Amino acid sequence: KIEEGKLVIWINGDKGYNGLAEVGKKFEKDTGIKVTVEHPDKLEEKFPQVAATGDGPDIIFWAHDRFGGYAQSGLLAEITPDKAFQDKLYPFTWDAVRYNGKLIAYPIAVEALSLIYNKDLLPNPPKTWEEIPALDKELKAKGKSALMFNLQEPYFTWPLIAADGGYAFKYENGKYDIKDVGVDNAGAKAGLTFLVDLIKNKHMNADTDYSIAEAAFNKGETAMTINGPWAWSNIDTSKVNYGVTVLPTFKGQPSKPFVGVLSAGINAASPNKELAKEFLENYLLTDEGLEAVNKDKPLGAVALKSYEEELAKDPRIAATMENAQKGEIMPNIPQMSAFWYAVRTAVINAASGRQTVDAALAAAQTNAAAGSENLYFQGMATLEKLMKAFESLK
Amino acid sequence: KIEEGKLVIWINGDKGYNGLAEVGKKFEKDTGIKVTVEHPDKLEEKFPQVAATGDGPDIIFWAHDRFGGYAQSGLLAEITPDKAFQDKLYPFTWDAVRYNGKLIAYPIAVEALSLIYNKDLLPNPPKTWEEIPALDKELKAKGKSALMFNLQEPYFTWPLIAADGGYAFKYENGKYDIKDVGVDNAGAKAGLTFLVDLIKNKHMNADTDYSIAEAAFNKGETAMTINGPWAWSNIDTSKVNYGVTVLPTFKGQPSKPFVGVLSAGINAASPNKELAKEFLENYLLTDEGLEAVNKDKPLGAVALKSYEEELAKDPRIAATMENAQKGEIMPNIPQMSAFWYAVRTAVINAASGRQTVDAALAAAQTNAAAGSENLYFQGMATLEKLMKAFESLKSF
Amino acid sequence: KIEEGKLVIWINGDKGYNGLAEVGKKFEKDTGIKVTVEHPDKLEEKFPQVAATGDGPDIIFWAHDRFGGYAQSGLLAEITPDKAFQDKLYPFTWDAVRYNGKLIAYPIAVEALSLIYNKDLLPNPPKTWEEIPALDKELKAKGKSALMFNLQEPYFTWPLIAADGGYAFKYENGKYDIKDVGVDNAGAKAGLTFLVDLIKNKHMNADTDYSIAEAAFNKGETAMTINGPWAWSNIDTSKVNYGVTVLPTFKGQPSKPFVGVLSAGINAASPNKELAKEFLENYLLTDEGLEAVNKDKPLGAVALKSYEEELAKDPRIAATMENAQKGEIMPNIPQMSAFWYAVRTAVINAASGRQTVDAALAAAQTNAAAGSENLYFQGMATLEKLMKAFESL
Amino acid sequence: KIEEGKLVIWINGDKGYNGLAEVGKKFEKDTGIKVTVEHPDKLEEKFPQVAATGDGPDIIFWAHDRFGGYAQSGLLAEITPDKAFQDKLYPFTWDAVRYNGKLIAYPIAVEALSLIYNKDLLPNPPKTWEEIPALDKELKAKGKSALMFNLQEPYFTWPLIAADGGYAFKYENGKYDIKDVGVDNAGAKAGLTFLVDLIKNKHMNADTDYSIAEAAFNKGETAMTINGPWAWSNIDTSKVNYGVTVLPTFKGQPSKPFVGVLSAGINAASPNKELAKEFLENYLLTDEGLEAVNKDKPLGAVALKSYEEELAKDPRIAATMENAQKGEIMPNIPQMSAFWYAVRTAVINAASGRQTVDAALAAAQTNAAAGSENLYFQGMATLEKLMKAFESLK
Amino acid sequence: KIEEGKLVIWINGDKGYNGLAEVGKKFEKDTGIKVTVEHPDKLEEKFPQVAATGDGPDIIFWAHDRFGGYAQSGLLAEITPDKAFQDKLYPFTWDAVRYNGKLIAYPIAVEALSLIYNKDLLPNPPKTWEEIPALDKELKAKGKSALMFNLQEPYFTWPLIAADGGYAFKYENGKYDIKDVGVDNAGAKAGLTFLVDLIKNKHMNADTDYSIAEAAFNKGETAMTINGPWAWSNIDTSKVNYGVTVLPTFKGQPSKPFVGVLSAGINAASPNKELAKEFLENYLLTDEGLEAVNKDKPLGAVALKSYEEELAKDPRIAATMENAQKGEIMPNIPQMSAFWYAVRTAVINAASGRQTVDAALAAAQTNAAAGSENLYFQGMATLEKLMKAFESL
Ligand SMILES: [Zn+2]
Repeated sequence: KIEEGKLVIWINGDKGYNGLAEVGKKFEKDTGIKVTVEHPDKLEEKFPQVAATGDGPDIIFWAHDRFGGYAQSGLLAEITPDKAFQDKLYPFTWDAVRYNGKLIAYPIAVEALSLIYNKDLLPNPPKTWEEIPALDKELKAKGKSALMFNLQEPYFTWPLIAADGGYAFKYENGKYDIKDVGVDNAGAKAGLTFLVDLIKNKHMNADTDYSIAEAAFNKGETAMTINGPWAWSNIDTSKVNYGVTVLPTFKGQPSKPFVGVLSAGINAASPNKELAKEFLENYLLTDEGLEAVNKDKPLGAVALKSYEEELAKDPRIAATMENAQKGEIMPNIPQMSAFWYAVRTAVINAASGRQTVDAALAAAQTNAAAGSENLYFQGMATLEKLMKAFESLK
Repeated sequence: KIEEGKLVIWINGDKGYNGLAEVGKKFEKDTGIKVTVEHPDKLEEKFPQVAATGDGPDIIFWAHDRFGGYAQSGLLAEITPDKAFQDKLYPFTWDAVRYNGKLIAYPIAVEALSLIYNKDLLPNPPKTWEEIPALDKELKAKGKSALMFNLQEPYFTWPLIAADGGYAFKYENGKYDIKDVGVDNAGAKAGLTFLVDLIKNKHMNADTDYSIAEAAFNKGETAMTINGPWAWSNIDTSKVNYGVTVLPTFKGQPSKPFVGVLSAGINAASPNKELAKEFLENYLLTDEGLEAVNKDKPLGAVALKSYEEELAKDPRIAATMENAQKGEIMPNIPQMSAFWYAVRTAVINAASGRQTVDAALAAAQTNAAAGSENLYFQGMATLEKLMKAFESLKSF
Repeated sequence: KIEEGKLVIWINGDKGYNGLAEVGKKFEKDTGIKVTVEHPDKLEEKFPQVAATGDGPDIIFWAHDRFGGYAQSGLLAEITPDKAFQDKLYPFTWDAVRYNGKLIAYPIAVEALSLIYNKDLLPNPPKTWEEIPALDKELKAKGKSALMFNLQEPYFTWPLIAADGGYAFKYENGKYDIKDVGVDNAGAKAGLTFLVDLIKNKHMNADTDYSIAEAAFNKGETAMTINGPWAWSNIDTSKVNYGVTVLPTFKGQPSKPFVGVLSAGINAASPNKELAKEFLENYLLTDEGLEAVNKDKPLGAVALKSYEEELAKDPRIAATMENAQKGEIMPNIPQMSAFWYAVRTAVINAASGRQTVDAALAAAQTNAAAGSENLYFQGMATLEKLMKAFESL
Repeated sequence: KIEEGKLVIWINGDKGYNGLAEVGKKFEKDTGIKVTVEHPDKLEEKFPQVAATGDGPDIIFWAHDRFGGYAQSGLLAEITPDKAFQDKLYPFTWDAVRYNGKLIAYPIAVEALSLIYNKDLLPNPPKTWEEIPALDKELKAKGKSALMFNLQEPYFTWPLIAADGGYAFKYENGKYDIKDVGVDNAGAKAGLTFLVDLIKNKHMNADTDYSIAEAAFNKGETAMTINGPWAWSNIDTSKVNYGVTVLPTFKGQPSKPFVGVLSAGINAASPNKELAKEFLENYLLTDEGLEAVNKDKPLGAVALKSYEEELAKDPRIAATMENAQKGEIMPNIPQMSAFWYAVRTAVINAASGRQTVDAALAAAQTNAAAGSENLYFQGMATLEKLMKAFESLK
Repeated sequence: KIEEGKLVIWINGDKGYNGLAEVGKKFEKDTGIKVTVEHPDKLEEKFPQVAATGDGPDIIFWAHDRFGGYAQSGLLAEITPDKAFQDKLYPFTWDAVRYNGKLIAYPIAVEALSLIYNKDLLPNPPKTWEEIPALDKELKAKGKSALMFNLQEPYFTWPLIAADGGYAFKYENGKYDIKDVGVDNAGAKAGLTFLVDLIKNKHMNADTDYSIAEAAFNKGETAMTINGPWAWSNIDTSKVNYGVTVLPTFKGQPSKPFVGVLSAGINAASPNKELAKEFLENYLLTDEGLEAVNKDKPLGAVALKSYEEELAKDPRIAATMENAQKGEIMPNIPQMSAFWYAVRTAVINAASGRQTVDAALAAAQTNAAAGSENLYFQGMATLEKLMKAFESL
């Protein structure tokens, strides 16, 4: 059961939800429709259950990555945006909310990796990876390091790898093709061989995790770390003279990071899909609205072009955008699980020297392409051995 | 092995099998060639085992859907009917007897669903789904129901779902494309939401199965059921005044049931495939032949144009045809196993309301469709039910 | 939770339930306490679910064989009859309502196999199996047969097999030992070898079913069958001149058939256990009570000595008793599945002659003694093989 | 094969392990013999693998419950203390270190459940279970509770159940007999029926787990919890006036809890079984020794009579002892696995009321007790849960 | 395949079957009863198939170890030799042919493991294991080994292990108790720790199989192998000066090898059990009989006292006897399957050093018991692994 004529809205308890509620009152003051905004426990896992049985909210607010899983289950309602409203948003945001060539959510905000540098230590930062080795040995003259970032998690390593040629799955007709993987590409191999070289030349350490990488930059012992908006107010706490800016270009081409787009989805189970649209298109996603939310707790960069330009007076925002603008969107398909697990190993084995670059990426290429093929075989094969125990038994 | 000169046939003990043996003598009385007819028990499951070893009959008679299973194993022999003989039969039947664009069997009968009505209680039948709520409340006012039919088996429910645009697999040129499924499309969603509406309005009950649905119409307690030829002579047993006709049009579009062709294919292990052809082409599949079989136990509709037109003076036959003619041909491919199992569940969850319509059809679309991109979801779907089996042991 | 002060009582819809309800009125009009007697659907399978959860009836009427399964689960109340009330019932019936040396139900009726004979064809019945060959060939000269019974089900064949010394499990000091099986034994081998001889000499057929056995006697084509009280009402209908009497003795030892003891068990979930006892001991199990129930639908012979002596003027009762009195009580322990499964085959294979006597009984000995031992291995073996499959994921 | 002359010890990293190394120095200062005392992680699981292959320590320190598993594998050496040294220890400890009528290990510490009460809220402790209803409704006068303890785990509930007559297995001579189980006895049924009554009457709550029970007493919300020594350092931290005392007596008879004896067993693969004995008998297990270890991290009550009477000047020790002394010693044999599994369920089902008391204890009796007549029923029980697994797939 | 009057015998075509046929004619020429003696393919596995159907031979000749499996299935006939005729055979041979204190077959040939020595290389062989390391070094200086035998099969290793205190299952009054095992005891531990030491000191090698062990002794490259009668005529082939003698004493106690007694029992389906007895008691088991069979193909040692002493003038027979006499009889019970499998592993793990002695024999002890309590324990192992399994996934 979901009542007609009142918008019920779910959104994460750390986001500008009170800022959204203020757009809720302005909505009631114009059309007399009551808006209710809640941050209930594990709302991302709760939504699936209540959305299937016809219950839950009208509008749902979460990372685009989960909305693939919803859209799959048929739990999201398609959106019908006029030509005008798509021009009001950045065009790459729409590529983040397309499931089987259909728009399924309104995009809100953008969250991508950036290169953070200690302005004191490095007044003019490097625009290319290639130059960072040169810069490292200069800073070893003061016993400091040029860069340290989390090497273990491939979320961080991938931006470099992708630059020349690397991709996870290929986007075709507005849908990812799970056969077509870019782990063994010329540029992906080339990228990792460069990153391995940095570790083997001792310009970086294989042990560098998030804990060490942020710690080292924040205590000024390294000149640069890689981390997006979430890590910023830990560097404010250390009061380090810091700038956030574009990631360095490998083989001249920009680093392609992965993006966590905040999106507004409409419940397929809502009767109030028209009000939801009216609200979202013409109240929330305007300079007045996003401001109200942003001012409660900031969104990083935003989907609305007009207001992004105003937020982009802050260069840390304008960098996080330009990096997301140059990067690829996080695939919402669940074959990513297999992709991560393999690439995580390939970095670690190339780091330790358990395998060569080309040898490790080859294992991942096979493990990632055939992750769809792997799970089904483990499934069907265990059911065949289940049937072989019981059918005999009687 | 199989004796040279002598034809041996298997056919089910519900069919006019002695009547068919009489057509076997008509072959012996014209060319001196001997025919044996057997009604062996579980002949459809026996056939695979004896047909692989080289043994069994020359001719087998069974539903085309099972001949997919045989054709795969290579135990049916390809057929060469002249272009003329294809014009002698209805052309849509031939689309039910082809496997990977090659013919394996001669089609005989067509068994499709119809909408049957208690003509006392409603003399002139409803020609849309649209008006069923209106008609239901008319009958409830003195203690009858408009419609009641088996909701559990999707063979019955699917006709409505398919109407506006639903399909199982996309048939192109020669055969079905196993990636392209039509379970989540606009018309399939629309169809089910209408069937859900009937249950949520209390115009019909989610529990209504074959046992209750046939029982209640035969006792006159409801006006209309949906049922094929098999349930005719059980309405004769109750002797309730019944008329059988075309299914009602949803969204102006025809209702589309699945087409159950009784088919005659030929053992690859036969030396006597030419006699088989001679017999089948120019004895069984002739107005004289089918009549002899029909008169032992009736055939419903038939593939042979000339004799269907004679049987179709009976409007109940002519209806069962017109509904098969407007419906979609029953897939012989083994992705139907997945298609049935999932759609069966999606109906039941949409019926109870434990899932929504859209949520259930989405699960079926994923569970039925057999593309590369589905694989991870069918993978995750089996492991999520598997680990729920391991849980049950431990807490006991 | 089962409301206090009031007895709810459950019994099979074919038994004298209205006759019991009248004992219910006599209870209400003497102590002011309401008796509720029901014919609930599948009451034997309903009881386990409701009785474990604390709901259901106070007092329950069923074959003793299921009350083993209940008593094990702890769903029955232990009962305390004075020494006098134990003498009021036949003493062998008490051995049928004992689980792990504890009494768990009151024994009511007795239901045992008897030798039914066509007085027309056989005016005086045979006292030994041994003499049936002599009698048989005389009656083949008349175009008839001396004996036919269901040979498939070992419930029928077993009484003969047991005679000289065969047993399923040994009942010792008021507890069954599942180690001690008597399927391969001097008397069990001897018994079957005699039954095999009858089939090998063509004095019987291996295919003889219940369907054929009843048919043949009731249409007079055979002179004797073995069958308990339930098959009486089909012999009356064909109006055949029939007498029922004690089973023939092999080597001078009694044929030992099996017994279906009707019992009254009390829910451990009852608060009204005192009234239950009061009712059952001093209303139902009295000449007045059982009569009322007996008159609604008859019970064959009965556990209450006093009223059995009145019922026993009917010789069909007095036979069914004397045969139960001389026979073995049905084990309530669930290792019996293994006993049946093996012995069922061993009869059939010895009958057809696919196995010899001693060879078949030996297979059953190993299958029956270690059927108890097998089930746990088949269980643990599938769980260890399941865990090896799930590990792979 | 472990080096001759040098004693090498394992012990859990929570115990007075440096204090034990100090006994290692006093041993080296008396016979010149070198001592290694080590706290390797998961040493209870590590020992099985390394001890079979001939590797690992000479001496191992753990709860006797695991030493059944070791003794089975033949990994412990049989030990010969003179009649005098057996009199130096409490005699009931020896029945905790006896496997197939053979001594395997020297007993050290005792860890038993006790009734700890908030002397502020309840100056005098209750001496009977019977009294708990009376005292419960008294304490609702300030909205307080009489008792809260973990009702899920049968280590806690068993003390009451056993009191009138319940036992797991019967001890006759040196041997526990796995035929004779006491889960369905008059006293075991009576015990649980009383514990059920407390929940039925709402004098206690079915939800009560360790997390809530310890939390609530630490916040002074209730008058008494049940707990062994480990929870003492949590009640000091919250600053609650607590006394430890004897467990309350059901039907007049003692609450009989299970005894968690810390013991030193000696590797059968050690050549230094002579040094091991010399050390343990006449250094560690003397007033001077245990004190040294106790002073690093306290040992609770102890097996050595001599030192226990000095430790027992602390009444909380002397109570914890008295509860072990009046309780039953923790069975080392592996039918306990079955015993726990069933009794865990039977409590929970009798607590919720989904089975009756008698119905649940009967299920556990059948599921646990023996393997001659019971075999068919535990067999039927596993096939019925197996068939419940195949059911789920559909 | 069984006829009345005519005796049909099955025996393996490695044994003196023609020598038995000569006893067949002497039987026909004295009591007029014709013998057929056959060498059927796979007759040990064939017998169960056609002995269950009532057919087969009347009399069958095989190792006593298999007759447990038959007797279980009920396929063997009981034998009644008078008290007098038991004195004619060595009494431990009768202890090989007993199912639940009832005799099933007549024992004919004794077969045990023996210590064979290269007479040239060691004229007087050692009477203790203890001295083998010392004696090995004496031969190592002349580029030879003291001892080599198949270490894979525990049939060979067991003689040493058993000596001090090892047994498989406890024989009490003519019955094996399958719970009571002697694998994890003082003398078994002591035995293996000695044999492990031989491998660890490199006085012997773990890789030694039968193929290598026979090869090495027969080519004279080692001074001693252990092997029974079957391996004699292969040592003749490259005839080294070789002698067979008693096994060495561990801790002063005899080595106890396993004894594979040739035995002759009776089809339960035979009518000719009395002729069978007549033949076996008073024709085959006489000096005249065994000689005739022995002369076709030698049987090594024999059960018949008088003729064994005449065969025993050959010391190689008299050794094979004395070794069987000091050894323990092979159990006919099929729980041996489990016992062997475990001891096979315990050798391998003690050989490699993957387990210690005590660790390995403990695993075997638990693997070897198979009874009421032991099945329950491997059941306990599955429930303990189940509880760990759900938490992990
Ligand atoms: Zn009308």
